[PDB]
Amino acid sequence: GSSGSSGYRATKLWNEVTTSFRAGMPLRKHRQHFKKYGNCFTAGEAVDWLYDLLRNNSNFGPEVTRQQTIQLLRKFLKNHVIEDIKGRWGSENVDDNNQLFRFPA
Repeated sequence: GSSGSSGYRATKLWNEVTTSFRAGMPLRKHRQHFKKYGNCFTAGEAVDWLYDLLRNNSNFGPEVTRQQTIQLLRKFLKNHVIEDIKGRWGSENVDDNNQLFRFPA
């Protein structure tokens, strides 16, 4: 065997969070008039689910503010953690106002 991990500390955190987020909740009931979508969720809602999850930890602590959440989220989409409803992945631009997202495959 051979041991040679890089930034294990940082890597661990990311994995931990991503692991909790990915699973988090199965589905959420959001306002929707049309049927086109339903199993998706607006970015906003996520901001909280993730934000709270971040502060809960010690690394981020309660010092982390909503703003930080949106900034970090940008990385998630870039890392292919969350794909848009249509199927657009690979960007660092994510709003917390109104945007339908979905899990990739």
